[PDB]
Amino acid sequence: KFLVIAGPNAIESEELLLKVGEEIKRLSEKFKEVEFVFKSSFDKANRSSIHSFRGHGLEYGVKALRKVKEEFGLKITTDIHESWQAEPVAEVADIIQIPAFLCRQTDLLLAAAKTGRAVNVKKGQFLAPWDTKNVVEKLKFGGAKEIYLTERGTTFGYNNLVVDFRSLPIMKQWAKVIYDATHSVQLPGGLGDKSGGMREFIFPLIRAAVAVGCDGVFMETHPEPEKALSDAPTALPLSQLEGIIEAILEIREVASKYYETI
Amino acid sequence: KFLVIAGPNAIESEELLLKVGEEIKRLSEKFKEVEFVFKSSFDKANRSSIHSFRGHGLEYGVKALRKVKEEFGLKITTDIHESWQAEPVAEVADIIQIPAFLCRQTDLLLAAAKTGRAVNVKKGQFLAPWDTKNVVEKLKFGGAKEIYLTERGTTFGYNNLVVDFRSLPIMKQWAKVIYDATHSVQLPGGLGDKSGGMREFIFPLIRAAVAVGCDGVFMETHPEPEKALSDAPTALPLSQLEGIIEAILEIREVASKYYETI
Amino acid sequence: KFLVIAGPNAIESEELLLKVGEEIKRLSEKFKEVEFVFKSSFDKANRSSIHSFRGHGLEYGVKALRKVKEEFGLKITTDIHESWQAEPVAEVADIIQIPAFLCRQTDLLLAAAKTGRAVNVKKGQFLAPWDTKNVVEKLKFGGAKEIYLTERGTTFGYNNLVVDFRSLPIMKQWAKVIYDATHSVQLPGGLGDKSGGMREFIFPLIRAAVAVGCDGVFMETHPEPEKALSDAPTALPLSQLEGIIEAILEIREVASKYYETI
Amino acid sequence: KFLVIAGPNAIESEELLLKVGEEIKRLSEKFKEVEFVFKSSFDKANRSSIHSFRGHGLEYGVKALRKVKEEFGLKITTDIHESWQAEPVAEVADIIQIPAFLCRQTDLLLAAAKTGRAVNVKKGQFLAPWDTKNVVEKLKFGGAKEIYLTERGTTFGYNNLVVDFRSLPIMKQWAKVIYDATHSVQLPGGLGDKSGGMREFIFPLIRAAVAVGCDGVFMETHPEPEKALSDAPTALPLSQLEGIIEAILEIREVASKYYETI
Repeated sequence: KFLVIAGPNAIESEELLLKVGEEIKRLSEKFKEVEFVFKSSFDKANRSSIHSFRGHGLEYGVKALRKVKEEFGLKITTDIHESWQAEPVAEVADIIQIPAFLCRQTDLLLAAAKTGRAVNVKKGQFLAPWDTKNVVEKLKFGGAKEIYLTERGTTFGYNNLVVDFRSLPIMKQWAKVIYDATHSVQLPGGLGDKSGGMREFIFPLIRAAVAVGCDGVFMETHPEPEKALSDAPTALPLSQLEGIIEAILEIREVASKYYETI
Repeated sequence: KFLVIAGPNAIESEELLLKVGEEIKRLSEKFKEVEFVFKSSFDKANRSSIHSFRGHGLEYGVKALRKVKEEFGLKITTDIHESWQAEPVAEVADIIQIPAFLCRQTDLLLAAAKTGRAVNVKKGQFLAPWDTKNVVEKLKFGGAKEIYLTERGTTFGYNNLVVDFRSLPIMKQWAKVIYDATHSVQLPGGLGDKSGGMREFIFPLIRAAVAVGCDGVFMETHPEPEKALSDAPTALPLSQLEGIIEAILEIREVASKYYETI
Repeated sequence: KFLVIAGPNAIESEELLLKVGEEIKRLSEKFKEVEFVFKSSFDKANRSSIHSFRGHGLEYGVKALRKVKEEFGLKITTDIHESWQAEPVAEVADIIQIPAFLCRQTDLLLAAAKTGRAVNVKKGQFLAPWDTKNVVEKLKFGGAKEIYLTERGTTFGYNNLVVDFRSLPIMKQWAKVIYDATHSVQLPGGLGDKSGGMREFIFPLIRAAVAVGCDGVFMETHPEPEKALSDAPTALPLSQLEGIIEAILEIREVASKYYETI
Repeated sequence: KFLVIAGPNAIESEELLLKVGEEIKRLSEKFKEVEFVFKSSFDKANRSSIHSFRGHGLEYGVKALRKVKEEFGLKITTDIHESWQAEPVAEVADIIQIPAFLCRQTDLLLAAAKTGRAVNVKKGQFLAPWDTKNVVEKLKFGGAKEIYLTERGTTFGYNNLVVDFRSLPIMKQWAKVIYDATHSVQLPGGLGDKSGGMREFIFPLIRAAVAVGCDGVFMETHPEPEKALSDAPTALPLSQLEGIIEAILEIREVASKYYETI
């Protein structure tokens, strides 16, 4: 079934995770045909400014994710930044996510693929579609079986990303494909010491992703994006989450008939 | 009323135009909810090589297009390359097309608008979406009342183009928007003394366009794409047009309600 | 001898031309080992806005340029935008300049080549260095003997240009190469209905161009840059020309030894 | 005191570091006004293919490097990929190198800075010149005193990089700037399983860098580049290292009297 990865960008507090996990859970019950996964980073190890919010550490984070997984019975996914976090994080994460900038760090991929968990690699802003093939080969070598590749934009000039949708069918040749609807529209370092974004384009490109054909969508949400401690201009409101989900399912029903073979 | 602009890239002969027109006429009768416009260039004025096919002249081209209009009752569109061509072309063209490399040539835009005919400007590979606002302003200054802006890709590195679908909603603010499904996947000068392309991406990107939201699609076609005298690697088999059109209408039907208001 | 093409961007008035020509003449007398060419456009046919300054017509311009040539004995270059302008322009222009957006327009190149004059083609912002071979081929076919290709930046994301200095040795294989120091640092439609620019990068990049190896430098100048009716954010103050020319001659002198052959 | 960072791409064999360190030593004796620093990676932690050469371990590397430093009395630099490697590597490395893909990894930067050693950050292929200011701020916050920023190209379309020389004067505002002459001409994933490159542009782009103005150059060398275990198509022949160094010194001597003031 279609995959939908949602949740706040960062674990600002397990209280937030629970509030969001609540809505996701509800949606999990309304759309039984969709496989939901709660997502949230315990640490923003790559902020532009040393002064920006990062998180409360792996311990706190893993705990919060457990709470959500136990209280709502939802699958969990979070990203690791160094080889040593794979094993410990793999205790709660159903899917281990590999950060975009780190999509080529061999040891990080192997460590994630040794936990037996599923691994979702964010396609680097510097990588070409056909280049993700080796990324999958590394994971396969590392013992991974459930592998995902996530489209999240490509470097287009300075402080700007463009989504080359030709990547969806190209990467589908060797791995399940996910489209990152929130980071694809962000503007790297667009705010001096922060990365801005253009929310007005999140939904439109999501509709495009589904029409083209992907195995799932990735989208970060938050009660009040304006108050988000990370990626505020790209965080999608919780109240809009349901409507958008209904849209992708409808579009997916009509378009699936036309998706090309692998 | 969705617009479908289709036809052979160039006027290889009056015979080729009548063969493609017969099909477009069939399609116009089958899909009465779609507005069809037959397209074909009387001159490829911007070929990479001095040895490539250009055409049989304006007089011959205008005559061939009038035959199509008279015989099948179809609307006509063709592109101009120098100001003096606007008037004679207007005798038969319902829509005057302005080439991508020339989207900033003031006199050409003005001459086209002065004819009283609708004008469709191919957005230059060097132009940002917001830069098209001045393009529309020039046309209105020139007296144009019906104006279109066509997305046909942007320069991405050498010999490659990317389609930034954020441009559709942006350009929709000042004019009707068309998606050029054939040129958007072409590879500029990719074949040495000629250009290339990737036909496999044509359909999927078209699905993206209608899902995002546009007022029409531009698709070039040929009975035998392989033998086309220009843009061969991009011409769509004439028999595949029907299925494509059906798909766009189905996708547009479900996606239309999600179209964000400008 | 090294080529220095300089002058005010547009023929704002003959007073302006004469004031600039006076300094170029003085520079001509001081730097005998340099071939200076006075440049000025009789019409800005590609402005972003219908409201921007274009010029006072071809006739006024050819006369203003003839005045410069007669009063100062300087060679002349100016650009044409449509085929019919080549002949009248050739009456005074020693070098006919072909605009960047129009570098692929066969008829414009052929018309320029037909005059017997030298032809300088600005490399399109959408063109790859290797694709300029075909441009030279058209010109030669049309009878041109003295051919120049000018580097003026390539599209890099929106509203930005980057200079790929790899283009200098590549294009040198088939033509003499000129480095456009002013337009290479401009920012396409940066200030809305006008192009921006960063004058602080003009000199540094000119140094790079001569170190890599080229046959000349194209640089615009104005008595009061900020008051220029065209390309304001890029013209160099007249008083700065001397210092810059000295530097290029000195850098060239030491680097020429290392220029790669053929 | 111009800085020259040269050496083999990776620690392939002791005999390699010796044959190169020997030449680098001889050169350091010939050009006393230049500060040479021996460089070589003890591990290629981000190769495209899991089947490509990586190294012989951190131990074998730190050891082989100390051999170079003790035997030839040459400063050393190598890059780290994970936090923990900071402390151990710093016991031999005068300058800790931060990989291009990792220039945003806060903890990695903070770790190299705590060691007290000098830090050189390769600018990410996805980073804009002005984005480096936050990088320097992080390092200073971590205790770094001697900080370098290295230009190594920017993503330009797929499988290609371009060097935007405007970056040199831009990064010089907050740190010393180094120009990576070898990786800047490499073609990412250009050969599918491995990256490509165009060695013919190495020298010319080096001349540009010094003409523009930088504090040093980074050059990878090998006795027989074609036989290199990594970056074979970009490594510079060892025997050419001398001619190149002389050339940049001559160009620097003349161009330096024109460097702008930061």
